[PDB]
Amino acid sequence: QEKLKIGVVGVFAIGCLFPLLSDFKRSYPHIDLHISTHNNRVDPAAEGLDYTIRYGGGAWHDTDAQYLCSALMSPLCSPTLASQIQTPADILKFPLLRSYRRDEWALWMQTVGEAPPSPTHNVMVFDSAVTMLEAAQAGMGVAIAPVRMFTHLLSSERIVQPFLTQIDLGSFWITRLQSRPETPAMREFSRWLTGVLH
Amino acid sequence: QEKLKIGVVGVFAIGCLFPLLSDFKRSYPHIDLHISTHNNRVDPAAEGLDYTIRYGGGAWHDTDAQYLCSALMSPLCSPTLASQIQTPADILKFPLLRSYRRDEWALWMQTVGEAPPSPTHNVMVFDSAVTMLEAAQAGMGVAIAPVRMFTHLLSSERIVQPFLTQIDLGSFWITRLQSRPETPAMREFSRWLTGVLH
Repeated sequence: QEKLKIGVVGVFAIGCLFPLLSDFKRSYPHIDLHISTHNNRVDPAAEGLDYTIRYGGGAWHDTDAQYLCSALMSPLCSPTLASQIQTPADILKFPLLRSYRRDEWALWMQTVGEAPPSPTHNVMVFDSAVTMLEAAQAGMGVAIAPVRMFTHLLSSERIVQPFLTQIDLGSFWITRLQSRPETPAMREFSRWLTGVLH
Repeated sequence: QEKLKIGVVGVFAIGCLFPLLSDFKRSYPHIDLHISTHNNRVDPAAEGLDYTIRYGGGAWHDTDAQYLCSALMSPLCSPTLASQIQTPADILKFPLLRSYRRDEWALWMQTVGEAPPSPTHNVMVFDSAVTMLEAAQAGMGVAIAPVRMFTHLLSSERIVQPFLTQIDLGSFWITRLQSRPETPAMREFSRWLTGVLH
């Protein structure tokens, strides 16, 4: 077996990669895949990773970065909250849930023609979109995250997307440190993943 | 308003703290609470936190640590997986899901009188118990995590605890850097939380 160690941002692992892993095993049985998750804030050298699947803009320095897929973001909330939401302004009836990035809600609101939320607005901050959406399901507030990573919650009707407008503040990328040697197994995994996504 | 900034381990935020936050607001309306989540691997100084709610043994150096509650761990899996699990050995029909700690499964199995899982066993590693349990619900494998933090999944029947045996590899603690000044709002929040838990 050829070892491959991969650190995957949690939202991507649950929303995309995990369901597809048996297909990787089908195509490449000879690969010993060591999967670990992170919250997008990761040090691949320290963790001894071969690849890192992450969210961002693709321009990490001294990194070989390959595009996986888009991660368009939109408001997401429980059906109970959604019942009280008709216009974008109605989102402000409730606390906002955001990631460590400070601009998500300002940008989305601006795109839909609203003013920025009051600097006084009740806001909760999440290291992980997976945790954010757990809070959202429980009606803790309105989340903003990559819609396609929560198809499972949308289809099962645990979360609703009240508005069509989406924003791009990053995509999903797979990255190798340029100081890290690219192996046969790495090339094969990269080929499989960018391939199965298309 | 008095500002209070708190970084909370995700599993505790979803499984315990979030449901209780309106009760804090009832008792202490004058507090401006800034909640953020982390994956238990956090630097409170860098993040400028007042308090950190975390999982561990209570003996962080140069930290004032206060015990919140126990976090006994047991195997957790989907009903479909559980249907194929009668004895602890049956867990090994499926991949194991673990945290960054390397000893959880060895310890639990040893406690129930089994041998350690093969060093060859399919294992997936999670920065966050919240993400682990999402994977577990989807039948990706059998998780091990703090049972009382997933009452929501147990009650709704999305996850099952097949065995009664639990282990203690850590509890939940609230910690302040000794170099960080203890404020009025901090004392009041600490008092409320240790209080509402009892």
